[PDB]
Amino acid sequence: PTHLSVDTKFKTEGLCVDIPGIPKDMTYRRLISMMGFKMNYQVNGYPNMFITREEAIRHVRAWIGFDVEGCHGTNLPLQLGFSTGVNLVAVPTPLMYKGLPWNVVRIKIVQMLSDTLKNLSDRVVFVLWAHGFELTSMKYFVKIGPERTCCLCDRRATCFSTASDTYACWHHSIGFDYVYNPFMIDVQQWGFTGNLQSNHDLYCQVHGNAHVASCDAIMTRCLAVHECFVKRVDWTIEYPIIGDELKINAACRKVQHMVVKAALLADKFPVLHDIGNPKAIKCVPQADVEWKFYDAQPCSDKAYKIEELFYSYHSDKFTDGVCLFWNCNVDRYPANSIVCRFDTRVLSNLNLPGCDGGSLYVNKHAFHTPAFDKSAFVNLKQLPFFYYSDSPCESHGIDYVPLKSATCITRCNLGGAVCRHHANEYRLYLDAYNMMISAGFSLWVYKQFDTYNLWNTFT
Ligand SMILES: CS(=O)(=O)N1CCC(O)CC1
Ligand SMILES: [Zn+2]
Ligand SMILES: [Zn+2]
Ligand SMILES: [Zn+2]
Repeated sequence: PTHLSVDTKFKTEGLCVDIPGIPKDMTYRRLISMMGFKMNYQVNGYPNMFITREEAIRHVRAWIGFDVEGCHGTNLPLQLGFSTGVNLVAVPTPLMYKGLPWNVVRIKIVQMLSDTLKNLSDRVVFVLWAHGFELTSMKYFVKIGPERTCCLCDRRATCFSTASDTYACWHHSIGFDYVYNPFMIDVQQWGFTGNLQSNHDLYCQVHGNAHVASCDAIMTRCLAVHECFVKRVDWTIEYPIIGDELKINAACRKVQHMVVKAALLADKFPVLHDIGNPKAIKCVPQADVEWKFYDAQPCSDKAYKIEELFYSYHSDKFTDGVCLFWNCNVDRYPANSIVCRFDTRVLSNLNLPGCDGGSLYVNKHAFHTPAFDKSAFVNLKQLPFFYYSDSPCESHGIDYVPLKSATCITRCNLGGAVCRHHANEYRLYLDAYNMMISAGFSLWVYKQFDTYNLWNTFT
């Protein structure tokens, strides 16, 4: 049990308006054959064009919503819509392009998929709400065969060129005309009542319906993300390293220890309420403070209501000391808080578009995150950058230009001149901090927080 058997039954009711007379009894084997593809009894890594829900979840970075609408089918032009917002018109002779033959349309499809996916995944998974025309249009831009490698590198082949008779990955496919060995999943097979729009709109008010193929492609991928990452959550699935994952996670741990340690020194809170990950560890283990933990898993649907986290009867007095919400998404933070909140609007290879304004954050694990909302932070202010250190001024063991900065809160800077060690540590921390902010994380703190209160910790 690893791939989707070609002998699995495929429900054809969704296909019968575009394909009247379609047999009710149908397998993936017969559907693939009907789509114009011959699998030739091949044992070469590509057993089925269609994949399971579990395989699709493991390859969520490859998801591209795909829909085809009849503009007027060998006689009529087709509108091809992709969840990237692209609409192409193919003639058989929200970016909307005018009607062109398939030989040029297929060049555009390969360029669009390669640019969207080269930094995300080794493949493409066409996410469908299958009605017929999308499946029958695939022979015009898709080639299949044994699993292959790129002509210029070791990555698996995702494109084919008829001009050169060669294969390429998404990074080396310039000028390629066919999508090679794509994968696909029909959401309609999962068991839904009603059309695409009525199922999508139950969970999402951000994607409308301009009545074009890309709107359906977007709604389709959105509904699939809702089903696989919002109402169903699997934090055990591991995802490959495709970017700055390790550095971002290391920066997050450095910034957390820095900010919390300084808040405790500047305001001397007697108690800290750590609300979030049930597996959390004390980020400042040497601090004097009474550390109390409260379990809350990452919310994937809507942000937690502060009334449910704190009320309904713990120190009980969350108003005492300070509250630490490190990636714990709540509707409205209390005034006495230290907050790290992921901004879902951020553009990155780790952050994929999500459901209802939310985003799918994929860094080792997949975490659907509720929409970033500026009103959650009305009792707080933006945490300003600062570096604090009470370690001894000692080099030990990288060329130098003397550091001058009002935000290097150290004994050496208090005494007029930043030592080499604290300058090296300051620039390293500034790099980690910038990495974290640029990755989408935003930092917020109680209004009375003032770094001027840190200088008297040097007496
Ligand atoms: C995606 S998020 O909300 O920023 N968050 C951080 C990573 C994980 O440990 C919990 C969820
Ligand atoms: Zn390559
Ligand atoms: Zn949506
Ligand atoms: Zn120093």
